[PDB]
Amino acid sequence: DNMLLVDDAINDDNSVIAINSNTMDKLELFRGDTVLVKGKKRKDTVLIVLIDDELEDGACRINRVVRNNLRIRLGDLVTIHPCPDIKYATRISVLPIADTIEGITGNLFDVFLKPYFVEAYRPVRKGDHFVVRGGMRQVEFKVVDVEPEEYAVVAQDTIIHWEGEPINREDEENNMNEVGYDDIGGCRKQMAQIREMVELPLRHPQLFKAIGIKPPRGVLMYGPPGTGKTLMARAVANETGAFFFLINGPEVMSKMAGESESNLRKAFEEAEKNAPAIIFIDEIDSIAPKRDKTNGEVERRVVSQLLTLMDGMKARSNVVVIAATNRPNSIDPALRRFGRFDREVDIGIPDATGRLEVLRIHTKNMKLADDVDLEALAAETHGYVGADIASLCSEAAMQQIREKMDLIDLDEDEIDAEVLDSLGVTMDNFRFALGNSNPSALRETVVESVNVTWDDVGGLDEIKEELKETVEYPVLHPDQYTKFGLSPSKGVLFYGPPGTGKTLLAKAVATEVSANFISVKGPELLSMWYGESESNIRDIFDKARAAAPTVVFLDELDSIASDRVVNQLLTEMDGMNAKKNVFVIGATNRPDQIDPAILRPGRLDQLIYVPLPDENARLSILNAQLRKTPLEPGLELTAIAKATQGFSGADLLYIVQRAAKYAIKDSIEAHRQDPVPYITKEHFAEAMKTAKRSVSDAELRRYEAYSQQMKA
Amino acid sequence: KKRKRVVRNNLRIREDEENNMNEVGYDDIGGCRKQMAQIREMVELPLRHPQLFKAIGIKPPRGVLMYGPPGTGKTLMARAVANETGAFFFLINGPEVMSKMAGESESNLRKAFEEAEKNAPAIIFIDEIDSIAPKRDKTNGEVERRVVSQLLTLMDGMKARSNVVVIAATNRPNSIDPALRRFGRFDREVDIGIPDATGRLEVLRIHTKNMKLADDVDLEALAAETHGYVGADIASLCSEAAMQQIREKMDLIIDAEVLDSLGVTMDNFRFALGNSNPSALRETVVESVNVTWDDVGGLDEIKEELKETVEYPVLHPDQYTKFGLSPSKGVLFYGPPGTGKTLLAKAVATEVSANFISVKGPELLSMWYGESESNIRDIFDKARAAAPTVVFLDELDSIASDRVVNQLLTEMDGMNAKKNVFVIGATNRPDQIDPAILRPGRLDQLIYVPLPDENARLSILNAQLRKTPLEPGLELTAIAKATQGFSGADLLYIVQRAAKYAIKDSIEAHRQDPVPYITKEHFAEAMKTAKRSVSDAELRRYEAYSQQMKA
Ligand SMILES: Nc1ncnc2c1ncn2[C@@H]1O[C@H](COP(=O)(O)OP(=O)(O)OP(=O)(O)O)[C@@H](O)[C@H]1O
Ligand SMILES: Nc1ncnc2c1ncn2[C@@H]1O[C@H](COP(=O)(O)OP(=O)(O)OP(=O)(O)O)[C@@H](O)[C@H]1O
Ligand SMILES: Nc1ncnc2c1ncn2[C@@H]1O[C@H](COP(=O)(O)OP(=O)(O)O)[C@@H](O)[C@H]1O
Ligand SMILES: Nc1ncnc2c1ncn2[C@@H]1O[C@H](COP(=O)(O)OP(=O)(O)O)[C@@H](O)[C@H]1O
Repeated sequence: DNMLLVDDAINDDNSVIAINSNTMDKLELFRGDTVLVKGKKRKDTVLIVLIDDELEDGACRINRVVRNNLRIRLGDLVTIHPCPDIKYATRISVLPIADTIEGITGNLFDVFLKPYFVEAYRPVRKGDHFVVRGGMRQVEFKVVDVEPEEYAVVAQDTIIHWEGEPINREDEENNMNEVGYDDIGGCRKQMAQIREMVELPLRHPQLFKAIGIKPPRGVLMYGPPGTGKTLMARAVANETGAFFFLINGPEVMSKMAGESESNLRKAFEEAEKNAPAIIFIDEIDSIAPKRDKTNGEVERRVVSQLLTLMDGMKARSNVVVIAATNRPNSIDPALRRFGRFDREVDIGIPDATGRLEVLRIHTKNMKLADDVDLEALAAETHGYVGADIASLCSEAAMQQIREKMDLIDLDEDEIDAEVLDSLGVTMDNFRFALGNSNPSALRETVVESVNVTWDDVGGLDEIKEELKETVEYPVLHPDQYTKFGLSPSKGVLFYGPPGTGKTLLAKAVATEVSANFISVKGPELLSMWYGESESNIRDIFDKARAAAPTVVFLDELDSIASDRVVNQLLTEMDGMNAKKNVFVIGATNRPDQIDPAILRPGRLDQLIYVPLPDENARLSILNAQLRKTPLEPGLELTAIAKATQGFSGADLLYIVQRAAKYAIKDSIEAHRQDPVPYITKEHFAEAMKTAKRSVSDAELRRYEAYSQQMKA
Repeated sequence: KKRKRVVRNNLRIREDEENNMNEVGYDDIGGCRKQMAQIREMVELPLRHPQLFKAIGIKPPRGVLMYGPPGTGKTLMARAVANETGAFFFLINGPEVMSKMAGESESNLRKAFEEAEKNAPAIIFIDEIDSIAPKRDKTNGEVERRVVSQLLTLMDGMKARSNVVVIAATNRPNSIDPALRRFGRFDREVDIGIPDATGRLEVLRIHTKNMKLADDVDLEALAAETHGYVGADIASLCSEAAMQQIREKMDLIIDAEVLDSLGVTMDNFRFALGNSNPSALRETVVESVNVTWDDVGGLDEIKEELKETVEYPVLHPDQYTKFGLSPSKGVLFYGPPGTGKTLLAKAVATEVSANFISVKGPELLSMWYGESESNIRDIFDKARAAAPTVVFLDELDSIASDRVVNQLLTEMDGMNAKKNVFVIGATNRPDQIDPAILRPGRLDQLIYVPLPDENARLSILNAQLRKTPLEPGLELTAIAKATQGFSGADLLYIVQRAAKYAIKDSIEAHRQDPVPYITKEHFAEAMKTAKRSVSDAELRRYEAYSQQMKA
């Protein structure tokens, strides 16, 4: 409980902290000594304590400037420690800030030397910002350097130096060197995993010695481009507070031979010198790509040198290596063996909550208009990684500038601040920017989370129970299976008429067990077969393993029934270990062309027939579609359900869509000539008159015959 | 020992001590008794007592070549033998020597060779020897043609009469320039495969000698459940289990009291296995099997025929030599699917205690299309190196061009008759099999595999259910009688369906051990929910084919 609550202070003094005597009693502090207050992200300061009985016990009084310097807000908890090693300063060097001296010239250092340090003995520390009043201005300077270390106190005999040039303020902010856990959202699981795999070796190495194990060193995080890998690495490095050193694949690969090895050796040696340290790499694929395609000697020697350096790392050393790559399988396989990068992590596209958090983080400095509905943007935007969200915000701001430019004239070199005061980003700007966006992650197989429950599934209760017994029990009750000795099956294959609710079933299954759904359509398999596609099935299954538990989906599996892809799929699936929580769900409308090998035990052996929806199922599905669209009061869907015998979910959805389109057209005409913003009976009448069936009766008979044949 | 409580520690019987990972004697290796013995024989004797070779008057062999799946401890094995013999050890990396400049690699090589020679009680251990001297037909570049030539010159120019032994390691045997296999070079071949259950148990004991294991440990169970795991995988599993234990204990967090409570339990090992993934099965490997003869049921005449075919020629080769008959090696099992052909092959291999090798249809197709890590040549070379062995070719009807068939025929013809290499072929479509493979001196013997009989079905049911609980008083004879016309696969499916029903009932009861076993009603429900997977047409076709063959 030594931590104390941060409180707003009316006083503007930069070297006085007022606390109650009971606050000293808690730590048994003695009057007349400075105290060290440490906040977050390795931010600390030393303040002269005063007794103010007015303040209630546990309440402090620190000006806003000190809190801003510490990077903390009101109401935070800061650790307070005594100052047994209080020391005075012998030589301090400080420089001014040019933007803070605007409007007044001259040398105010001499003006501030005496009045501000007249036997004050104000404790000082590296990087502190202190504000002094000169003439008609209040100028803030920074503590460039102080001796003796580490913080010391500003004694009168201390020699003060001011020989140098002013340094910008926002330059430090944009350095990117200061980013904590707060600057990331939507990666709670991956962030926690990285923290566990990094902090423990560095913060508490004694655990591994106590338990008798060599702590892991090789951590490899991979994900879609522009997903925040570098930002997450920087954030964790700063939060740890250990020494940092970064290597860029493009940078190292851009220098002639020899120089690359020299740089790598120097980096490793320097990191070893200043342990604990973290070594980070970027685009490790570029320096160590797949050997099967790059036969050049330069990359061979570079990768060999990297391997030798990794192997030669001493047994006991607080150094952790982190690598980044878009393709998990692109890097040379030699790096993935034990004693090297083995702790693999996959980062997927953020879900709705992740998108909301990212948008909140980015939209923290722009002049957001009064009417903003970030929740709606999060709901609409799917498949957007953080980088695309930042681009969307930038484009919306650009559109706002387009709208507001008419007031000003661009020829003049100055813009009136009155216009600047009016700048604001409205919802329409975000809508337009979203309309002019271009997501790219979704075009490739990427792991994403789904949140579909059994409610969305319109019926098929028996299939629901069968699927539950098949999947959920081994995922949440493996003890029973181990006790009985029965291994869990993994190969499930749905077959039936198209548009009967298969993908939604797979999503629901993935949601129930809280697993990362993976989608792989038949065209993707065909492209992989022809080689045009980048990722291969091996990559898909490696990502599935790294993201376990997972549910992989194979749509139109008959579209590849080609034999090489089938053979590779069989090999990868059989190689999978059953104990791992990995499941494959195949779908096909023609369960006859599939090669017999796929149906062997230990593979896609479970066969599930998907029948057409029943009247109750049709009614439930229609209700599910009609959740946001207002309906004519008294509208009855039972007649529609009864008149739609043999229909499929897709056909019912299209019926709803055409009815909505007719209602919209009627509204347009009425408005041109919104009193009627909903649908009425006539639209449904037209829709049902324009009804049909996507499946012929012959196909239904064939499906029934095949299902009965499989039963017998 | 090693040319060396406090006294014992000093004689080996602050980081500079532990980091110096040396003196790793025979104690720190398990599951490689045969290979360890071979390497010891080929290393210690030339070095320790070269006088013996002079006395017998013959030059000791020097060129050794080990190969095995990656991460099997080849480098560790070389280091251990070098430390045991007390001599100096040298290590070279193939990519490293290839990494350096064009002329720099040749320098490195010659300087290392001369430095070793001047001070040469020692072993020169090359690594990734394939990289420096890959298959000549594939790469013939300038540096590729230069470094290999320099290495060949150095090897052939070995001064002899010295105490230098050269050892090379490659994941695949037929992945180096063949010129290195001739006499006066790497000739003594050694194969290392995935260890058996005993080897994995030994590895686990070796690694788990410092970790604070919990009170209850069943390393025998871990060895039984872990199959196809290399030593590196075992070490990774142990590390993962320790990490899981640390994570579990991290929720309460340093005080020494908590550190004193650290303990690795069975749950941690189970979780680590759940998060493990061995990388050895996908490649063809050599192992051992222990399929007991009495394990299977029925087919007694087939058992006796196979015994006469395999055991007697190898058990009493003197009789065959005196008569002159050579051992039979071409056998082809044919019959309906799911009749346990692989089980019979494994049992036969266990009879002679040979190293069983398996090749599946997907591997055949991968080799056919050209995209595959290894070709039939590698499989046969490993079979020869690890002799005696029993190679199993599954789904010979899946190679329906003819390049793979021609290669297989050539390899089968090439091997010498005396060498103890046997081939067992399996196929459910005997018609498609190429007639050429049926010629004398090849896969000539045909063995029909009939479906199991009532007694065989009962034996199969009993064997499969030994490791599963059952209701006391249950009679499976009625089940066996009421399952005529089925196969082993159908019986296993019914058993697993009954187990699934028991699991469901137990889970529902716990939600609401009431039934830790399976009752008769469960079997009744399973059988009523399952039926034969083989039609009568297939049986009639098999009978007709058998009669035609008899004719
Ligand atoms: N939570 C977040 N997740 C992802 N990107 C984020 C997040 N918050 C901000 N960003 C923005 O994303 C970019 C940071 O990710 P970055 O572009 O470095 O990822 P990357 O593609 O993994 O990088 P690299 O260039 O190292 O391969 C910056 O634009 C940052 O503003
Ligand atoms: N008897 C053993 N067999 C296999 N591995 C073992 C054995 N004893 C220990 N190990 C562990 O397995 C690994 C074997 O050594 P190492 O990691 O060098 O693999 P390797 O197969 O020799 O490597 P490479 O072939 O790539 O040079 C090490 O982790 C070693 O600790
Ligand atoms: N139980 C259900 N049966 C059929 N369709 C359903 C069911 N529940 C919902 N639907 C609807 O079916 C439509 C088609 O879903 P989709 O996954 O494309 O089907 P498919 O996988 O058969 O092509 C979706 O709009 C979905 O809302
Ligand atoms: N005597 C036996 N005859 C037939 N099958 C058996 C026998 N003993 C065990 N089995 C079962 O046969 C199964 C092997 O099936 P499968 O691999 O299809 O046979 P094969 O590959 O030899 O055609 C094993 O799971 C095993 O439980």
